Amino acid sequence: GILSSLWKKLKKIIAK
Repeated sequence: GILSSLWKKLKKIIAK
């Protein structure tokens, strides 16, 4: 669960 927020944070860098 909480890890998914961290994952979407690294995804945020990819997503411009």
